[PDB]
Amino acid sequence: DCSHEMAAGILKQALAMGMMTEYYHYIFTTLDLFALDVEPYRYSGVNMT
Amino acid sequence: HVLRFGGIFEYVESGPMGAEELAFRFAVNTINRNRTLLPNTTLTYDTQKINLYDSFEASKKACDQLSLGVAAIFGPSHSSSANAVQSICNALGVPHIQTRWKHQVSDNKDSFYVSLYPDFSSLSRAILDLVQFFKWKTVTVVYDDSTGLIRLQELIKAPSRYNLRLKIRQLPADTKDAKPLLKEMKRGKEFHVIFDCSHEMAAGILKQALAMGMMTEYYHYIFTTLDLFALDVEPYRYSGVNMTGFRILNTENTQVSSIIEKWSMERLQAPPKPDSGLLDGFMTTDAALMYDAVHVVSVAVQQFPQMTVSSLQCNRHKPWRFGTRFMSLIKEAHWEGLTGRITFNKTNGLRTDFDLDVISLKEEGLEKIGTWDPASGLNMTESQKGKPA
Amino acid sequence: INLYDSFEASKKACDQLSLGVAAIFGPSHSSSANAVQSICNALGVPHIQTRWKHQVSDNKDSFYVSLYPDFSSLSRAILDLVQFFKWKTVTVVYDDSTGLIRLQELIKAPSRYNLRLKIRQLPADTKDAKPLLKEMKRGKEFHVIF
Ligand SMILES: *[C@@H]1O[C@H](CO)[C@@H](O[C@@H]2O[C@H](CO)[C@@H](OC3O[C@H](CO[C@H]4O[C@H](CO)[C@@H](O)[C@H](O)[C@@H]4O)[C@@H](O)[C@H](O[C@H]4O[C@H](CO)[C@@H](O)[C@H](O)[C@@H]4O)[C@@H]3O)[C@H](O)[C@H]2NC(C)=O)[C@H](O)[C@H]1NC(C)=O
Ligand SMILES: *[C@@H]1O[C@H](CO)[C@@H](O)[C@H](O)[C@H]1NC(C)=O
Ligand SMILES: *[C@@H]1O[C@H](CO)[C@@H](O)[C@H](O)[C@H]1NC(C)=O
Ligand SMILES: *[C@@H]1O[C@H](CO)[C@@H](O)[C@H](O)[C@H]1NC(C)=O
Repeated sequence: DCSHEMAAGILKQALAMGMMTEYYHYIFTTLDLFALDVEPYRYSGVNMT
Repeated sequence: HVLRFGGIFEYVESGPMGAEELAFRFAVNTINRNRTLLPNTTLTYDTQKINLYDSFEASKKACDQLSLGVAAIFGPSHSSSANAVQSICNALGVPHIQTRWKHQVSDNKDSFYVSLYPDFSSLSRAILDLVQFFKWKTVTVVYDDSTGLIRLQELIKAPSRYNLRLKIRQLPADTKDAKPLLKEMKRGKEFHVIFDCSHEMAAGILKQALAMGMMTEYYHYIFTTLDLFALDVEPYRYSGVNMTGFRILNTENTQVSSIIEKWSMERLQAPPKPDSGLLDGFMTTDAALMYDAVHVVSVAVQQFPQMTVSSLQCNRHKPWRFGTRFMSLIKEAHWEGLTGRITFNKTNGLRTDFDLDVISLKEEGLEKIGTWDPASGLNMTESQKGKPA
Repeated sequence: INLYDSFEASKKACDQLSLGVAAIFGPSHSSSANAVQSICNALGVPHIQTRWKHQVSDNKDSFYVSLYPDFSSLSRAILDLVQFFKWKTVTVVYDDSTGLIRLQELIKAPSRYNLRLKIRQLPADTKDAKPLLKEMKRGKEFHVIF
């Protein structure tokens, strides 16, 4: 539950921390998830909703 | 006195001078100063630039340099041009130095060449020792070029003498097409992968693996290249990936770091690349091998006081008058340079005895954990801390 | 020419091209074949090869043809034979290291199908097949690809 800018920063940190794989899930309460750049995450198999 | 060295380098056809050319010129300059070796003879150098991956142009430039007359020829990187230059040098008796590995053919009877690259039988035995230390069972070897299958002969033959199972996969011709290969690798649940490619291909593979989610704490990578410490591990430090590799550049010494810092100015003259993921200001091991090659040639020709360079013609097979005593002096040389101690093996000019630093990726960064030797085997100091006595 | 001399083969090729020929039928070696192929590609003369040689992928010569069957298709034929015979644990004995180039597809086939490879190399002496056959006998292996 944060803004989309904080969501982008958190997703970059989670990619760096190795928590972005098929074994995880992420639900974002923000309404600007379509504004995110999901290009460096879509092949990792994460489940972003 | 004067002394001329022949140098053939595949050039960029662009702005900056390529790798090992700056190393050769810098090393020739730094041997002339600090007058401890060769106190009465200076070194001149001749440099020819040839096309990429052509052998006839290399043959013509080698014939031109022998028409000028040189004491030795520092050959190119590609294997075919190295074979042509080695055939010319072994015919005319001029000693030949190789700084890159090439495919050694068994029935070739040449004896006027040496190579300072570490031989991949010893490197494959070191990799096998590391695999046996890590208690693996199923290893996936991913190779880039087909000649790497020659470079991993002992690793391929090692399932005959152990219980190790081996799956071998080839990278595609396209660099960025590693996504279906990594998808097939994670679909088959392979987590112990040995990558055999260059450092730039290793960086591209690591970027693809981070994009494919392959880089967790569950995986493990072993890189056969010796330039693992020149990679950028900043986006992979906190992910817990067990990366392991070998380093030959003895950076613990003050002298090696000082020479690296001197070379870093001319390295910083060359521009870096932003998306390559390589740290600038680092010596490529090819450049350090060229540096150590001209220093071991220098300490070999220290012993010779009768260095008379004679012009030779390629239209006749008249051998050079001094080359046997030279080739004995290079093959009986004991010099320590940037790559540790250089000791040429007998019966072949290739190099078998060296010292390697087994490095691995900790959370702080790339850290040396082990030491490997052909006779001593594997030290692995963090496994040696338990000393019940 | 002599045994595996690239410079001598290059000198004979220059002599024959000074005499002038329509095409050059190359030797059965590898490195001298590469040197003759580079000479023929530089001077624009066709070069016909008979024995297989290892081809570098980055080479861009266009003045040579090869008449030995390419070992990619041969390796695919051996995989078709093995898949027809329905084997599980096979043992490849190779003599020269370049034969490992010749069996790329068969080596890569355990990544695709269910197979096991035991890969062994003949020693440097041609009469020393007895310890390798002893290791074959102790391994209890009964599908050997030579
Ligand atoms: C100069 O170059 C030549 C040519 O390469 C060198 O000869 C080779 O030297 C290697 C290292 O000394 C030898 O390597 C090993 O093989 C040992 C056992 O092989 C034995 O059995 C076979 C039959 O299966 C015989 O043919 C052999 O002669 C030998 O009796 C093995 O114990 C060695 O072990 C190291 O690695 C294993 C893991 O792989 C570890 O468990 C060990 O602790 C060691 O760390 C090597 O594997 C090789 O046999 C020699 N011959 C050939 C033809 O390659 C020569 O030594 C060089 N000169 C130098 C370095 O001074
Ligand atoms: C995540 O999404 C994928 C869609 O490809 C789906 O198959 C899977 O069941 C989802 N859940 C988990 C826990 O992976
Ligand atoms: C990876 O390295 C860490 C270092 O603390 C080690 O504890 C861990 O066991 C290693 N993982 C594997 C799979 O080797
Ligand atoms: C391993 O290295 C330590 C120091 O790093 C040394 O004291 C020890 O003798 C070495 N052992 C072997 C077998 O080389």
